[PDB]
Amino acid sequence: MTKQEKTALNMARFIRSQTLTLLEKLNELDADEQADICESLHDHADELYRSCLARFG
Amino acid sequence: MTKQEKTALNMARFIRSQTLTLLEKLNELDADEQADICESLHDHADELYRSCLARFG
Repeated sequence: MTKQEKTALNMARFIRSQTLTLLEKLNELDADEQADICESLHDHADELYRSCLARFG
Repeated sequence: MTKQEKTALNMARFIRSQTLTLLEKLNELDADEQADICESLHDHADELYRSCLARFG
């Protein structure tokens, strides 16, 4: 229903944000293997936010 | 250890936590197509944390 569907969409949104913010942090630290994995993680996080926005938006 | 390295690790752990909570909540909402992407996302969140734990913790 609306409140738990909305909060599922809001969790997918802040996870997409957090993968950008952690990629920036990994990049300042010079941690290049981890920064690649986090860039890719941000690709998956995007696809899930789009999927959740399509269903619950 | 740098403080910043620990900020990176805690956030990689958070994303690990939340893609999993969101995965279970998407299964509770019977949202199959979204639960499929979130399981793959959580897997990579888990992978990023293992990598960052080895390097920063």
